[PDB]
Amino acid sequence: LTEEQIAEFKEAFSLFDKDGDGTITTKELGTVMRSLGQNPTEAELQDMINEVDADGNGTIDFPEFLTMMARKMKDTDSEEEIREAFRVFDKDGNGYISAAELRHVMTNLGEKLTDEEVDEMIREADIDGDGQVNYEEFVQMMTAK
Ligand SMILES: [Ca+2]
Ligand SMILES: [Ca+2]
Ligand SMILES: [Ca+2]
Ligand SMILES: [Ca+2]
Repeated sequence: LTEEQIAEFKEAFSLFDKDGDGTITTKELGTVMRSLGQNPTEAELQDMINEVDADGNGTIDFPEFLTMMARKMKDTDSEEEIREAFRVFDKDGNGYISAAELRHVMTNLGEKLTDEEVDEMIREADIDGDGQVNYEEFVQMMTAK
């Protein structure tokens, strides 16, 4: 939204628009992606351009780049908030919330649950059935429908 945000987003855009013509080609995108230690396929590059290319003209302009960037920033903010909450649940940092971690967290907060109840909570959220709650499960359990 801000003139300041748009200047910052114009700054990011320029790194992609290697020749300064106001558009990003699949090539340019590739150059940038390689310079970041990535080797995307030609098909991956086209997909990424296709996903941003609102007008379908084959390249991405700054207006299209602003739309994409403003969404990516809302997504990232959201991922960083859910993630900081997952790190709090996951005491020993192994990437999984256990029944004992969940119980301890509710209890330090105040709300005491039994092992029975905590096990039910883990089972509800444990999509892949590994007895624990990974990040993807934790995000889904905040959503479900
Ligand atoms: Ca260009
Ligand atoms: Ca376009
Ligand atoms: Ca853990
Ligand atoms: Ca699981």
